[PDB]
Amino acid sequence: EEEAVRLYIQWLKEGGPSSGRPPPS
Repeated sequence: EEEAVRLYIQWLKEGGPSSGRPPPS
């Protein structure tokens, strides 16, 4: 897929949109 998406999901799971951090893309 993408290392960034992997990070992405990782992002959303660690703190998605307005739920934590700015997105991993």
